[PDB]
Amino acid sequence: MYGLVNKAIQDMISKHHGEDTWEAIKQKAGLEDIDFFVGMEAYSDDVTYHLVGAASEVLGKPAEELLIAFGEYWVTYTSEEGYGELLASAGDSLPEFMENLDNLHARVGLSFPQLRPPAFECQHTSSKSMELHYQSTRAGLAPMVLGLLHGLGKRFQTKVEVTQTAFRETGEDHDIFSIKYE
Amino acid sequence: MYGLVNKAIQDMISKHHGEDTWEAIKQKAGLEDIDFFVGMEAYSDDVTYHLVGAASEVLGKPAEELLIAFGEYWVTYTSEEGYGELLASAGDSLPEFMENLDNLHARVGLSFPQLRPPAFECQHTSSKSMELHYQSTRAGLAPMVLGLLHGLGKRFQTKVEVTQTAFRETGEDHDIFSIKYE
Ligand code: HEM
Ligand code: HEM
Repeated sequence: MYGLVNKAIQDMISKHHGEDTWEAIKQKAGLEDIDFFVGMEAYSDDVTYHLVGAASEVLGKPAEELLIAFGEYWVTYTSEEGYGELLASAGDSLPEFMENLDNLHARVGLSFPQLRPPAFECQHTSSKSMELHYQSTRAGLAPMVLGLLHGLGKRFQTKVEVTQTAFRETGEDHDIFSIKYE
Repeated sequence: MYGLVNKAIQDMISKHHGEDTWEAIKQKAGLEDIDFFVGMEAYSDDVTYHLVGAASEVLGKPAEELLIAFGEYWVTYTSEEGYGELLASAGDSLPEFMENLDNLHARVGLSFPQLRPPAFECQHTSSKSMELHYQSTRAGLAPMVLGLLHGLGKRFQTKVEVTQTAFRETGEDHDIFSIKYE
């Protein structure tokens, strides 16, 4: 993925557990060569998955748990490293936000013009709840979507209850979630 | 499950959408031959599954969204229908309360001779985080655990974020939840 993402992980790790750690992880994930990530340059997803795996081992935490925290972080990190106005333009409620998210990523993608955004379709089951459809060219990131989702809860002082009901990894067509919100 | 599980479902639906809706929902579950649920009486689990499945059709929500709801509602309903004090006795805080859960359901089991209760194990990540291990003889109730915890959050004036990191029905040994709390 574009190196913003890996910068993102490096800085979450760095803020939380120090630099020492980041570097072991960066070494473990087999990436010591690279001296910094280039925010607007593209990488092989490999780079991102190995980072996550290293992080797990060094930190002794489930990969899934790091994805979840990473999803939460990103929401704050984007609003702060040059995308806060774009974020805000995507709306000021969670449901509105989730409808604008493909357009959000579309705006982004005309700058990062090699972007492989995900797709998100909402089916509202009420004014407090929906089925969310997560469609992706990649595997493994559902847990990120949950962190992401709780992060947007914070941003909007909204309380979000989230549960996966369908699973790409098992060969189903895409990930689906049921979401209850304040 | 024991009848009060079912009275509680009935109660919720009825309070939230009236008795015609509820009647309808009963009929659809193929339980017209039942004028009332007997709280302290053991029913086949089918009754409960059927009722949820039937209530998904009639309200146009997924089961899983209802289970989240039911999970929330259970917490209030029990404090009002004869288990207020057993609840208090379980603790003044969420972590504490979950730690006590196997102990609470044991106490319930005195009274409920053939109870088949869940088993909850807590690993404490931090003063404000836990891994919840949820183990069960039954399938499909993880969404409820999620609702349950939100109700507990409400009870103890505590904001909570629950993320399920592992899933009994893709073949994993048991549901594991990552949790973060005030
Ligand atoms: C300022 C806000 C955002 C920016 C700049 C942004 C940008 C990006 C970028 C650059 C990627 C990597 C795609 C690639 O390299 O091909 C990505 C992936 C992703 N973004 Fe965002 N994004 C933002 C907000 C969000 C939000 C709020 C969500 C909420 C769910 C989200 C969900 C995702 C997901 C799930 C992926 C994974 C890629 C995949 O599934 O294929 N993004 N985003
Ligand atoms: C006064 C409080 C509570 C009472 C009296 C109670 C009682 C029961 C009863 C009677 C059942 C049905 C079991 C059976 O029929 O064999 C049950 C199931 C369950 N209870 Fe509780 N419970 C209480 C609080 C909680 C809380 C706070 C949770 C939080 C997560 C919880 C989680 C569960 C779960 C997950 C089941 C599902 C059954 C299964 O997985 O096999 N309970 N409980």
